Amino acid sequence: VFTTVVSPLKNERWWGGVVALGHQMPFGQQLALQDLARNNRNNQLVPCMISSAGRYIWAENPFRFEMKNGDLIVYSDSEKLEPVSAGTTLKEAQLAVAKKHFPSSGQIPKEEFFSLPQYNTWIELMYDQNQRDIMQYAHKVVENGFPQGVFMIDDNWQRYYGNFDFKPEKFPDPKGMTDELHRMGFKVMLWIAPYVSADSPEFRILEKKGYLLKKKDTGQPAIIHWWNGFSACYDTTNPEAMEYLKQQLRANQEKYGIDGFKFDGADISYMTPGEYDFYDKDATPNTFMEKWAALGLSFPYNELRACWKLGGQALVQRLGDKDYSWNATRMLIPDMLAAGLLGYYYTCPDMIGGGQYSAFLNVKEFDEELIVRSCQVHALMPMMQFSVAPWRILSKENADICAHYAHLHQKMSGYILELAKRAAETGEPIVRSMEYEYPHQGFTDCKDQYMLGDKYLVAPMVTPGVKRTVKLPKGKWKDERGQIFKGPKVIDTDVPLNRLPYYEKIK
Amino acid sequence: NVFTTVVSPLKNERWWGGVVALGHQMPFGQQLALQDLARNNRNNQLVPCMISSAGRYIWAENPFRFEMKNGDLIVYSDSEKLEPVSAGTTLKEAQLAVAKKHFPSSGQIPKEEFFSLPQYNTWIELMYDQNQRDIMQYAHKVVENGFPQGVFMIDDNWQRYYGNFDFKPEKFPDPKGMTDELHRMGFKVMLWIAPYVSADSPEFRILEKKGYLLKKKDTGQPAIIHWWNGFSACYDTTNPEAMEYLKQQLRANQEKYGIDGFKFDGADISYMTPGEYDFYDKDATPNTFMEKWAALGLSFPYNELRACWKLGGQALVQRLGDKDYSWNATRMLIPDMLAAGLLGYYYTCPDMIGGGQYSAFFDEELIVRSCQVHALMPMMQFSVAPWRILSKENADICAHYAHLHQKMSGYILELAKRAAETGEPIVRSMEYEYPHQGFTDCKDQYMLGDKYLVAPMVTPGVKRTVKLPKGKWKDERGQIFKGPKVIDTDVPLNRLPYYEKIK
Repeated sequence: VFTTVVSPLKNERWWGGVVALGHQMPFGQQLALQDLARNNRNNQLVPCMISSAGRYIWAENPFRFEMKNGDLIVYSDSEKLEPVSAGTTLKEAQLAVAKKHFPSSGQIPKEEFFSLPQYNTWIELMYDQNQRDIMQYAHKVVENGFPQGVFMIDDNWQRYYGNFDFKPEKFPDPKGMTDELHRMGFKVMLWIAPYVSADSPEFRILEKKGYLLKKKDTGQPAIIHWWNGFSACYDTTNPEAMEYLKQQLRANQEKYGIDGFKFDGADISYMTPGEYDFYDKDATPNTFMEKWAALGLSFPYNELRACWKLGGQALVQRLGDKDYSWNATRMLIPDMLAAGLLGYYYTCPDMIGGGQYSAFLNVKEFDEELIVRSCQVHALMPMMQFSVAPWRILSKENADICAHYAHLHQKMSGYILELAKRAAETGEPIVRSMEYEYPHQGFTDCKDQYMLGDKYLVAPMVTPGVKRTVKLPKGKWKDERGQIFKGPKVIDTDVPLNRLPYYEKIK
Repeated sequence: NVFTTVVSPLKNERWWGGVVALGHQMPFGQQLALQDLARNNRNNQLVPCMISSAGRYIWAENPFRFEMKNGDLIVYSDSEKLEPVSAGTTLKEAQLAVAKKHFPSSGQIPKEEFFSLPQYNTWIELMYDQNQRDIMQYAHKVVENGFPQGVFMIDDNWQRYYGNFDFKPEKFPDPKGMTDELHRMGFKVMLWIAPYVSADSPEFRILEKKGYLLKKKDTGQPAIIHWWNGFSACYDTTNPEAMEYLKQQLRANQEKYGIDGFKFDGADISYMTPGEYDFYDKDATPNTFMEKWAALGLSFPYNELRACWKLGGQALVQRLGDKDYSWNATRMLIPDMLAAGLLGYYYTCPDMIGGGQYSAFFDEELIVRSCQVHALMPMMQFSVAPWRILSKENADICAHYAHLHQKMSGYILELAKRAAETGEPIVRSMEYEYPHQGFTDCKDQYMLGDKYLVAPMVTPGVKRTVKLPKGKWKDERGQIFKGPKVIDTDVPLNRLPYYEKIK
């Protein structure tokens, strides 16, 4: 175990490792041990640590890290690891490691991702994915003046896991439903995973072809316990398995008219390293998680959530579904900022109000502020995902508020699209921490405001009430109202429910 | 302890019992490899019962191991020390003692249409692709080609997936109407089911919540069984509420779709590893589980099963494992069918015709001779389509024999009530009806009741040995004989040899 105690420099704080831990970033002085080989925490992983003092670590292989007594300690069995002086800022260190170790492809996903909101049927239809309600939802989007965008039909549309046809008892005419949504100006995407019903026609076919993931000491297909139950699994190291699976999906796209797929669930968190006979003998569970994600390169409409490396790449990267609570709402920015720093620039900031359906089931009188404040966050991010039906849970007033912010995102999208090409080519995030853009200027822990590009500072409401701190750095700052300021100084502002604070830099 | 019991044979004494799949290797030679009732059912039924031709028997409440070494029957039980019992001096006498004592008959039977009618299984024809269209094509071709109507047993893959008991609607546009249609044509319909549940299915989660799945011990988590179709979670059959629920699962199917009963297939203890599981019943073994999947059939008068432990005397249709397409396998039907009888599974379906393994599908004689065997058994199952694989001539031959079974059914129905009340098999070994008279390994002829001796063709050609015992014997042609003597006969393809006892 090639240990490397990294004592910090002056003021030096550390980011990196698990994208789910963006909210706990930069790291405090005591941090529990993190094993990249075992837990992705229902999110993304990269073997990268970056500091505000212009240093970084990169590993070819997963490792363990922790903070003890201010020190960053790092344990790898495969290699002994050293930091790198690349400048003197967080920004400088991020661009060195990126350009060197996860250079951007020079390409992006579809531009519709950034322009349009995403509407996930998870919170509303849950498992009862059926044509009827999909069209009810799709119309109510329009009727309530929300923009059309990517309609992401979630789990339980397919007959069973491994099958890529619709349940016909739920979809009397899915080809026509797709046309209908296309005429209404939407895009459509389907939820998929490497899991396969273990007793299915498809299972045996794949098992014959050795396309399933195989258990070591048994040569048998590996049966994975995951959030839905136990399934056989596609070996994502097997290229012919992925070749076949690719054509599986294309056939769906012709047959039904689907634009792309949501790739969810290559969690290494379910896998136990070493137990598997991967097709690739130099492959880890991490490799497999990377290979499920790589599959999305072959589809310009794609979104995923589990990933290892694949920094700089044209991959929509969703933040893991979280909870209907303020604490969780506050984690959107910090978690998202990290995603960018660690390669995954194009980022959907999770679902609106919570990606957990059970919170919205059995509900009568909601906390309507949280929904709206949560909306505001998304407005000035690369993408914006809803799931719950504002029109159903909110007041008509509050719905329209959200519908403003959807149109405000859509207004902003020209600039977001611009930034994404700068991300894909330079390797600058779209959404940047304050310490990123303004290093050593006391914005190191600043976890409740961020830069959209290097132009707009955004300090949305992340708590109940109608007041807010804002640290402005040096420069001339015009809020959305139009009122000019200049920093460095720390203003208080009046934030009504239908106010998102953001400040254009005007020289 | 391993409570071992070396059981020396008496004079000339031969032994039956244990595994119904081993009926063909019965009675047992001097060397039989070790047989563990706790582990392998051999794709068929199991009973803790051994019977001898010298009027002796063994019974165990629990599984055991047995084997033949050097003439001796050796017996290994962890739970109990085991000993034989003098019940008369014949095989017949010993069978009726153990039956009346340890698996007495219920006094009831399954539906009478089982015995009257042939069964038509769609596995060989449709296989995995079970669909309304081809079911109706097959059903008509039965009729068109002059074969009789009977129980239409739609086999695996009609259901949306494992655990679900609705049809695939992409295959069944109107399954309720298809049921009526088949009822109007004078058929009955039965559906294939198993305790296996897709491990990732809605139903899996529902059951998982209710603790209705079979639970692994060390994890209290669903037990995931690797079986012939793949890996599935499983219904805990020892959980009575689970089975309560499952019963209503099926009844709902019967109203909704119009189904008369179900084929219960796959409680194999062969898949389970004893001890690893938290059964609901804490006293339960894998064997218990296997018994409880089968007990489920009591609740539906249209039922057929294949995996089972105990449940002797009971109104349960019992099938033989899906055999091979060869003569080798054809020869085992009779002695396997006889072994069912002895062991309490009186009402018995004889495997499939031609082979219950679809991959094999012509040698048209084998099919027709295989048909002839079934003709004079309690039931008769086809699967492969004679009209497709045979000459029209040979099809008609089979169609006669189906009509001959149907003719004979009055007597078979009579015998089933004698079985359900006395505990005498419908189909009886020669040694059963005529003990000590050198019919001990008679494996190519049997008694239908105590009336008709049946010596069907068991090999290619057109000649056949027949041991007649004492008594007056009229063949089907009408020509009278008397034994004990050993006749030859001319058996053309369209001849089933059988001899009525006329005094």
